[PDB]
Amino acid sequence: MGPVWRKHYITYRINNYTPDMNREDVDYAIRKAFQVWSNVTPLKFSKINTGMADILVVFARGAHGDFHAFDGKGGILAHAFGPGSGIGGDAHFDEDEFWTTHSGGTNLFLTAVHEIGHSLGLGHSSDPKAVMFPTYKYVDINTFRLSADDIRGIQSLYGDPKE
Ligand SMILES: O=C(O)C[C@@H](O)CCc1ccc2c(c1)Cc1ccccc1-2
Ligand SMILES: [Ca+2]
Ligand SMILES: [Zn+2]
Ligand SMILES: [Zn+2]
Repeated sequence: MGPVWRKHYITYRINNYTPDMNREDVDYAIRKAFQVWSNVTPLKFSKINTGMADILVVFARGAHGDFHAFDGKGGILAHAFGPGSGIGGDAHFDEDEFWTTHSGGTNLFLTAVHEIGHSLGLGHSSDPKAVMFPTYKYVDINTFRLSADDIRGIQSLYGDPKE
């Protein structure tokens, strides 16, 4: 067993914004990415704009204070820390990527779903169909669905939604 959030009500806050997409689009990509996970577990996600959140969403480039320096455009697109206190649960996106609403470059929604998986406690999958597969790949955001491995992985940690 590994660390999990010990409550079902989880807050997130967007620390700062990429200049690559307007605010509405960043907010929606992130909201929609939490929604993918909340759809298959008992978890509830809420955005806050003040106070300390459980999960901080940050856009940063190169070294940014966590011993895990980003590496410019390409390579690592983002990273996240599992459930814990302090930096635990936070999701960092490499500001050097070009973030898009679709496939124009690095899709934020898809990348966020993968990172939130990490913030919830999931590690990598060996199933090429899984969002937790280590390698980024675009899929139409209207056609996107967690794979069966993602769902069983997340439910083993938090159970399924209630009656
Ligand atoms: O957190 C990490 O492991 C580092 C990161 O560069 C991997 C980002 C990533 C990894 C995998 C995927 C995506 C993004 C988007 C996607 C859509 C559909 C299926 C898989 C993936
Ligand atoms: Ca990078
Ligand atoms: Zn970081
Ligand atoms: Zn990953």
